[PDB]
Amino acid sequence: SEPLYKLKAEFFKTLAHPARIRILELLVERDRSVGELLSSDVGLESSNLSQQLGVLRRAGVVAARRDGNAMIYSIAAPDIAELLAVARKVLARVLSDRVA
Amino acid sequence: EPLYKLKAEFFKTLAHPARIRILELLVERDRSVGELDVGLNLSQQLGVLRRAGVVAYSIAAPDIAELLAVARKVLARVLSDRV
Repeated sequence: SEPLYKLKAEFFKTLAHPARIRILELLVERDRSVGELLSSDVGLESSNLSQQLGVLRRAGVVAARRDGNAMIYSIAAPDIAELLAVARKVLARVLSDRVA
Repeated sequence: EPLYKLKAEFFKTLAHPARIRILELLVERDRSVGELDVGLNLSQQLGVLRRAGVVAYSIAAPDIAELLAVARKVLARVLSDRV
């Protein structure tokens, strides 16, 4: 279609990964460092973890900061936490009506 | 985990320029099969949104309206900062 609509589709495609969703859920809960994310239920190696975090960083969904020999990651702006909140709200309704 | 496998399929369904325009046309007003900028194969893409639970043809629930609203708000901030 249009190039603008290609960016809208590529935006949702960036979130269509199980590992990337769990990273966002942990960052919405509280600020996580690379070691805390590496020791989480995401189950990715340090190299795979940096690759997925790099995709979310260039997409403007996560932000990184150095606090002393470490990189603390967090969600960029509160609108990301609002996006995931409404996303799971819609997913909870479609799954409830699909089972019932 | 099958739970997060379903969360990815929710965003993967909406990751299509044709399906996004269908949702944007249905969130403004009820559209018919004849009225449906998409430029479409149309019965195949429209059937996926019906099975996903977002298309009734009209909008399923008002939660989809605020979903596209916060999605455009987030994306507008990203483009205003990534460019």
